[PDB]
Amino acid sequence: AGAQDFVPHTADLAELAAAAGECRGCGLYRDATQAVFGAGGRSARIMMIGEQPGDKEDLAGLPFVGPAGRLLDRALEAADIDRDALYVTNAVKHFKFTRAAGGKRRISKTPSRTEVVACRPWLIAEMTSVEPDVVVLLGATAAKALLGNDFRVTQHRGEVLHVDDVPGDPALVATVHPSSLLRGPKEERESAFAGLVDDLRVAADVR
Ligand code: SF4
Repeated sequence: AGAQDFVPHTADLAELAAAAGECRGCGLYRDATQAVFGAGGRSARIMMIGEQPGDKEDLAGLPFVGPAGRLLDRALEAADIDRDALYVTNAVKHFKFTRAAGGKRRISKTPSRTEVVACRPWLIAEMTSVEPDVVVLLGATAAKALLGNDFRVTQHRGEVLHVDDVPGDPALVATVHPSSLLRGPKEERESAFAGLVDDLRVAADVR
């Protein structure tokens, strides 16, 4: 049952976000600072979904505000997509984390499939509210949330996907999460960035 009873009977994003602040649909609300709902408006043609709010997002109250979000901004701009026209969110809405002694940040921990499924009523509410033409799935957790737990992002780069149990039948494009592009050898980071731009352009060219 997960988050389902916490989701109000409205498509209004402000009302949904306020209700998500009270969600206890899995255990992640306990240690997180606050729920981080998606950001953007219901006229958005492109929805983008990451894994979870990270350390910076958990305190900003907004998605994609840390280093991964700044890299995503650079890729969006290169793809000539206006971020203000997107609806951006995450598969789960509370930050799951630990700390290491001497660390500079809280370290994100992978949501279990159980947590993803518990939080999915919020994602369905967002998709029903926004009616996107295309959904960009950033990373394995988000892609699996809609495409199935066995789905491999690495095996379907550049492909427009469609699955029948997604409400509205939007196009789906699964790509690497921007956090994966922050570190590594220079030429591999550069090739990976170009690939993210490519996938964003595929999504933007839908219809
Ligand atoms: S992660 Fe999702 S289901 Fe879990 S408590 Fe937070 S909003 Fe609710």
